[PDB]
Order: sequence, then C-alpha cells, then structure tokens
Amino acid sequence: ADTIVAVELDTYPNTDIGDPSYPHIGIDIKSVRSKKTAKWNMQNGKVGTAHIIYNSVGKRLSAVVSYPNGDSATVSYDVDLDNVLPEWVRVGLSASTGLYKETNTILSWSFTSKLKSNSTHETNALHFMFNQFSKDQKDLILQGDATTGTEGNLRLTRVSSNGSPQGSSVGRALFYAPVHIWESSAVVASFEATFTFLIKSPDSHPADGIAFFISNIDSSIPSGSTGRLLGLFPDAN
Amino acid sequence: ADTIVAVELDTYPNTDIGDPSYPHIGIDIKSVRSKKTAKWNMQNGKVGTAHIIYNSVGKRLSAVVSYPNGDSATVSYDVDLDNVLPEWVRVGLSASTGLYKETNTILSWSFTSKLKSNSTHETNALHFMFNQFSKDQKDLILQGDATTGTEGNLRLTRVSSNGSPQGSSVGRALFYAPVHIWESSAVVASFEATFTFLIKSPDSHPADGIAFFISNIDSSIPSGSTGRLLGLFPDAN
Amino acid sequence: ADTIVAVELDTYPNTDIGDPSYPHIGIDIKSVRSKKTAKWNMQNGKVGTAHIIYNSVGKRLSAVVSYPNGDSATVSYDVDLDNVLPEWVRVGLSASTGLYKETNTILSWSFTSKLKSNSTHETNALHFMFNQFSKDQKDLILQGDATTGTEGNLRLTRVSSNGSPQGSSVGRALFYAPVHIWESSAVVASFEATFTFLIKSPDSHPADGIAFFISNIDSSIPSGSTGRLLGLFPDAN
Amino acid sequence: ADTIVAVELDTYPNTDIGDPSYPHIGIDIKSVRSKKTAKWNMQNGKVGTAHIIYNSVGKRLSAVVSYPNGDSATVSYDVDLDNVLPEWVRVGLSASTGLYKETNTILSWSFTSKLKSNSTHETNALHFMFNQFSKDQKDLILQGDATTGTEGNLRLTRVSSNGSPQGSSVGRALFYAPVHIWESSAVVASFEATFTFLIKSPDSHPADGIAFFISNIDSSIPSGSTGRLLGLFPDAN
Ligand SMILES: [Ca+2]
Ligand SMILES: [Ca+2]
Ligand SMILES: [Ca+2]
Ligand SMILES: [Ca+2]
Ligand SMILES: [Cl-]
Ligand SMILES: [Cl-]
Ligand SMILES: [Cl-]
Ligand SMILES: [Cl-]
Ligand SMILES: [Cl-]
Ligand SMILES: [Cl-]
Ligand SMILES: [Cl-]
Ligand SMILES: [Cl-]
Ligand SMILES: [Mn+2]
Ligand SMILES: [Mn+2]
Ligand SMILES: [Mn+2]
Ligand SMILES: [Mn+2]
Repeated sequence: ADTIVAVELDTYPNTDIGDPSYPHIGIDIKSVRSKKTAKWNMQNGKVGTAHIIYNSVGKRLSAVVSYPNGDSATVSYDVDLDNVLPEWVRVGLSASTGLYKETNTILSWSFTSKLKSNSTHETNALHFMFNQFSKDQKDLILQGDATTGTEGNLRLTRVSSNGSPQGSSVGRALFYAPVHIWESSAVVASFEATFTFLIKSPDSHPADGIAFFISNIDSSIPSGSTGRLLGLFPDAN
Repeated sequence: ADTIVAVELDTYPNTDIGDPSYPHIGIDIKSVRSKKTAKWNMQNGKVGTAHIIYNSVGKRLSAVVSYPNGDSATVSYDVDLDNVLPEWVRVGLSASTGLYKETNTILSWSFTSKLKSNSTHETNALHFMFNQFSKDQKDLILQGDATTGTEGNLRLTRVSSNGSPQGSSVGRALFYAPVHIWESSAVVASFEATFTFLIKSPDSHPADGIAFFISNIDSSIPSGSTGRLLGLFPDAN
Repeated sequence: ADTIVAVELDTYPNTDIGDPSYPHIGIDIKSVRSKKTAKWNMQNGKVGTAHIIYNSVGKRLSAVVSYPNGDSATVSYDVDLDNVLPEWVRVGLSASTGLYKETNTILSWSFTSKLKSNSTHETNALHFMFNQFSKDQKDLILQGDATTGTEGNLRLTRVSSNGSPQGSSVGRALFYAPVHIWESSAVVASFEATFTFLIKSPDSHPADGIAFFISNIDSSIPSGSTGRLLGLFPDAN
Repeated sequence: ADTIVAVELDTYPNTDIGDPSYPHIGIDIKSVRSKKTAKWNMQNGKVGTAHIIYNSVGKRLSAVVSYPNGDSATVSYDVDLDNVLPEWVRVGLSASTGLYKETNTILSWSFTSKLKSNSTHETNALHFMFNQFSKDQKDLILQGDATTGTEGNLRLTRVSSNGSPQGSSVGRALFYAPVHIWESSAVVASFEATFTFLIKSPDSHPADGIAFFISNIDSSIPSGSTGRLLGLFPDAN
C-alpha cells in the first residue's frame, strides 16, 4: 500500500529473503530485498553515525555508516526518485526486534531537503535537527513501540525498566510536517539525512536493524512488520 | 483564549484603539495595542521585505520593513518571551481587510528557530524557506480566506478573479510542524523570520495590514477578528 | 604546474582539441580535454544558473546549467577527488575571450564545503555567498582582466566603457581563504557551488566560456591561456 | 593604532585598570576598560562555551558563557558597530598569561556574518566552523605564541611539553579572509560567533583570559600586550 524508499542498517542476516549472509547496510527501493548492499561491522554498544545523501542531478542515493575508531561501510545506488516517490512525503526512522533483539536507540537526527528552480535564485527548503529528544516531542509522530524518554534519546523499539531490549518490537518516528522532496520544474531536488545510534545486545545475535525512510504522508506500520521487515514492508517480496 | 506574540505591518490607523495616526509597524505582546510602534511609509504596489529577529540573550524583539528604494522603518522591544509564550508553538502570517481593503500578497517566507544547550555542541533547530507557494501546500495550514495560488504566491485575504481585493476578509497561514521556541535549559533560544509582500489598493485608503505571529499550537482565527484586529485577537483590549 | 579540477561552460567548439562540434558543458580533470560533456544551448543575453555538486561517498562530480525558460543541460562524472586534488585548495571562477568574444558577467556566486568526521558530531565547514560584488572586494583575489564594478557584478573578461566585450581577454576570481576540501579521515567530504551569469555577444559567434574551478592555493593564470584554454591550462593536452 | 571590538572572558581582576574585583565577562569597545561586565565563575579544567550575537537592527552586542552543569554569565551592550568598526575586518580569538597563568585552549570556533539588502532577496554571507584544528591550518593566521596542534586543538598561549601553561605569553588566531561586517545600504548586518574552550591552572590564580575580537584587516599583536591587555590593546586607557 505505502511507498517506501529506505536506507537499512541490517544487523541480522535473513538469507532466504535475499539478505547476504552477514550484517549489512542496504538501499531499499519499494522492497525489503535491497537493490544494493555492503558488509557492515556493527560495533556492539558503540555510537554509530549514518549519513545519507541524494541529488536529482547525479541521481545516486548514497549511504555511509561509521564508528569513532574509523571503520565504515558504504553503499551507493543509481536511481531517479522522481519516478519512485510521490512529490509530498514524510521522512522518518524505523527499527525492529523479532526473535533476536537489540536496543535501537537514536541519539540525534537531522534532515535537509531543498528544491532549487531555474529560476534564478532561490529555493524551497526544509531543515530540522534533533540533538536532544524530549518526553513530549510535538514535532514527531511516534508509531508503535517508539518512545522519547527523559534521557534525551529516541527509543524506537521496546526497552524494559532495567535497560533490556524486548523481542518482537516495532517502532517508528516521522517528522511532523510533510516534505516536498521533488517538483518536476526543480533544476535541483536534493536531500541529506544524518542520525546517530546506539545498538547493544547481550543476545546470541543482535536483530533486526534500524532504517531511515521516506514514505507517503499517510504511511503507518504495516501489519506484521516486526523482525526482518523492519517496520517498513507488509511482506518480503 | 489564544496566546499571541506578533509583528504587525499596520496600514490603517485606528486611533481609538491606540494606533498612532499614521501607518505603522508594531510589536504586539498579547494585545492589538502595540507595546511599541514606528511610522511606516507603505509603498502602494511595491514589494516590501520584513525581517524579524529575537534572541533569549539580548531579550529584544526587533523588526525592520524595507522597500527597494531603501526607505525602511524599524521597531525594537525588550521582552523575555520565555515568560509570554508556551514552549511549543506554531508560527504564521496573518492579514485583514475590513471597510477599506488591499491585496495582502505574500511572495516568500522563511523562518529559523534554534535551541542551543550548555552542553557543549549542538542544538535543536528548525528552518523553512518558501520562495514559491503551490496550489496544494501540504506543509501549510490555511485558515479563513487564505489561499495558495497557481501563481506561486500566498494570498492571505480574498481577491476576486479580476485581481481586486475584497473587504471584510481574514486569512492566515501557519507552518505545519509545531516549533519548540524555548526550553528552560537552553543557553540560547533564538529565532528569525523573513517575508516579502505586495500590498496594493485603488482604495481611498489601504487596510488593514499583515502580521507575522507566534501562537499556541491550536491557535485559530478568533471570532470577529477582521479589520483592525488583524485576524489575531478576539477584542481590542 | 597547477592542478585543476573544473566545470566548464564552453560556448565555442574547438574541434581539434577534442571539443564536440557544439557549445557544451564539461567536467575537466587536469586537462582542457573534458572527461565528459553535454550539449548546451547558451541563451544569448539571458541570465543562466550553474549548480555544481560533489560528495566523497557517491564520488560523482555533477553539474547542471539552466535558464528561466527551463531549458537545461547536465553532465556527471565518476571521480574520486581525494586522488586528484591537494588537501588544501582555492576555489574560483574563470573566463576567456579570444578571436571571438562575449561578456563573461557573474551576477552571484556561492560555495559550501564540509568535512564530516567519524567522530561523532560535527564537522569543519566553509560557506560563502555573493549576491552583490563591490568595487573593492577584499575577500576575492582578482587575476588578469577580472574586475568588480560599481554595478554589483563580477566581470571576468575585458568590457569597454560602451559595454562591448573585448577579444583576447582572460580573468579569474578566487575566494581569499584556502579551503580544506578533503581530509583522509573525513567520513564525508562534500562541496557545492552555484553561480549566475550573463553571456551576451553581437559577434558572429560567442567565445570562449566560463568555468568554476578548484586549484592549488598558489594557482595563477597560466602563460598563454586566453581563448580555448579558458584561463585554466598552459596547453591543450 | 588598531580598532578593536571584543568580548573578553577575563579570569583575573586587575582592579586599578577598571576590572571589577572578580573574574568577569565583558564587552570591550576600543578599550580594555569594558563598557559593561558581568560576574563569571570560571570552572577550572572544564569545557566552557561562549556565544556572541549582534544585529544592526536591535543594535545590541550580547554574550553568554556557560558550562555543562548549567551555570552561565551574560553581558549585553547597546552599540551601533557601523560607527565603531571599518566596513572590512578580520575576526579572531586572543588570549594572555602574565604573572599568573592558565591554559587558553580552544576546542572549536564558528562564525557567521550576513549582509541582507533592501533589495529583495538575498544577501552576502560568510560562515566558517572549526570542530577540529590541524597542525597546518591554512585558513588561520596565527600570531605570537598561538599554535595548532596534532591533538585537534587551537592553543592560544604557550604550553610546555608536560602540559604546563607558561607565564608572559600572548597568542592570536584570525580567520584568513577579510569579512564585510557592515555596508551602509544593508537593511540587516548581523553576526554570531561561538567557541568552546578549556581553561585550567594549578596556579594560585588563573590569568589572564580569552577574547573573541573583530579588528581592522591588518591588525597584529600590540607591543607589550601580555597579561591584562589580553593581546588586544597597546595600553590600558
Ligand atoms: Ca535482515
Ligand atoms: Ca490599524
Ligand atoms: Ca572551446
Ligand atoms: Ca583582567
Ligand atoms: Cl528469517
Ligand atoms: Cl512475508
Ligand atoms: Cl476604527
Ligand atoms: Cl473590540
Ligand atoms: Cl581552435
Ligand atoms: Cl596548446
Ligand atoms: Cl594589575
Ligand atoms: Cl598601560
Ligand atoms: Mn537486509
Ligand atoms: Mn496598529
Ligand atoms: Mn570544451
Ligand atoms: Mn576585564
């Protein structure tokens, strides 16, 4: 039903729905079966940064994930998003835990979108930055198990009062205002997103991952989308 | 009911509710009776620019209105907005026509708000810019007679198919996302707004003006607020 | 001697040094013989906009040139600039006239460069914007025939007191501060440049073009670089 | 000789040249004898943040200094800088140690200046941000004892190989490009600066302080300006 473009930080290989056989970062165009992936060493308990970049000129969606020691994974995919997404969208973050589990903690999130016309100067633009999340975060739409705490963090999936990640959890956070991410007459339609995160588990394996996504304005968690579907897709096709 | 902080571009003197006896720009703190005003030469049919600036350090709300020939009016008012506004707000533009009339055309509007904590780097932030308005402007909430056209403009009050401003009109446009404009622990809470406008009339006098405003999230046009109340206040007190 | 990376707006085909046989936009990596070109309809006497975009993740230098009626040309080239440029650079604009001539007028120019480390937040950054040039432009280094006028424009090549472009002219403008455009540990090193321009001629054909370029800090106009070498290269190899 | 506007973080009271009898933050208009001060609790060994704000509309130079525990000092001064400074300037940071000493370590520094004309959109602008300083910092001019290290910091005054601050030291760092901080036709000329710092001493008292300053482009350390003159002024008048 929904239309999804996503960058996934996938901690758990589900090798029978196309995942490679290692943790990986991927670009998802209307399917959980990534159009392109790269091997990712998730560092348990450390704070990672993800950077996502697209412009309508180069037409290349790119995504790098790094940790402070310097190890990083990158994935790029050539795609014209004018042909995938509706003109108006909501942008958001998603995360899942299923049979295996992890914290899906967001410490900060920023986004910029710009439409530059022909036309001579300038420009429609939207920019937000969160370095601290609050308990009543009025410019965020929280779906499912997602919560904003008193500790300044966004917590996408269930965590218990002792700091333990729960299994079978799904949560999303979407920015409140719709975003105008393309316009047929824009000479440049570009966007960038950045988020920092803390994934930790005392579990045999961490699962399932975190994703930045762009969707139709009325997007909601699809029925049965915990575990490997990352709160983004109603099936694995 | 609503809480209003506003900068008004007041084209029409209503001298029995406190207006000075000339067109004027003013700072409105919870009353249409400006806390401070300056004389303003509105230039019929020309494109003006208004710039509005506040920070929580200097605690001074300032506002300059200029035209291309260089003539400008400025007004400043010392005020601590932490003590006036709720923490979460919506920001918007308002305009009125009553017995006399004018176009209240907005050609562009931009806003930035930032919260900088102690704490060491950075920062919550919100920035939007509109240089072109569209027919279905999904990130704006249009109240009353306000319309976005096919001509890339925001039209706050009624205009007829021949380009004639109608009397007794009220319209507002508010940005879709709530804004976090103060937080007790922010070392700096600042905001800036800019808009461009075209006020024109073949009328004996233009009325009633345009305002940039900040309000509670659930703000709506008060009953009977056309003419001199500028779509902001339910009375003249 | 110098190291050059450039986007050229080439108005004049020199078909024996590799130009295609039409006006074209191109990406120049250490040679006037573009690595990649696209056909460009230069609109005599109209104000064009050029947008140039690169990031170290997608590793794709892209460049679109448009006019208000909407016609635009785009060119993209995959290149890792970490392997071409020195770490510290100056950025600038260049233009030429030779046997044929044109105005090479710049009406505005903006640039942003960012280095984002691993590392967790943020960032080294440089941003400038010129919408008005002044007679004594202290943050620009003017080379050759380039002048800043009283009319708010940057004029790269010779124009006479009657507004006529002179032949055999070369001029460049470089931003005063060196720019740190890559750093081996930056997870993201990106840059964007935008300029607007007015190319006009009553000449049998316009020549020779305008270029945005990045060079070593001590870059200067190479000996004999008028006409087809665009003030960038000491030869045509 | 030089023209100085400064915000000083003054750790050491020199009560016979006008200092109050406590550590203080102050606004300096062409004199070390501050036009306005506020009491400042310098927290030995902690990372402080200073924020400096001015606009040509409100005409109020403001400055807050904070630490992570939340304690902050603020000082504001009404002044029209169009009447104090030359149009073109350099911006910088200064620090001193004399008979008593301290580290004057800068961990980050950012600056934005904007000129908005009448005129309708936009704008000349300059923005830099340093979160990491490098050993060969080509966009900074280092004066006196100031050094940039391998540890990513700017070190304004002498420190010895064991990490001990030396007495009688003076150092400054100025951004490489001149800045156009006012223009008589700008409807808005505004600026903001932010820096973070680490002042530490095992000394009977810390001295002498750190300052952000704006000066003529050709500004240099005045003869005999260590200790209480903070590297800014040739005398105490
Ligand atoms: Ca998976
Ligand atoms: Ca009135
Ligand atoms: Ca050529
Ligand atoms: Ca002192
Ligand atoms: Cl599975
Ligand atoms: Cl399925
Ligand atoms: Cl009345
Ligand atoms: Cl009333
Ligand atoms: Cl030739
Ligand atoms: Cl040659
Ligand atoms: Cl003394
Ligand atoms: Cl003295
Ligand atoms: Mn996957
Ligand atoms: Mn009034
Ligand atoms: Mn060519
Ligand atoms: Mn002092």
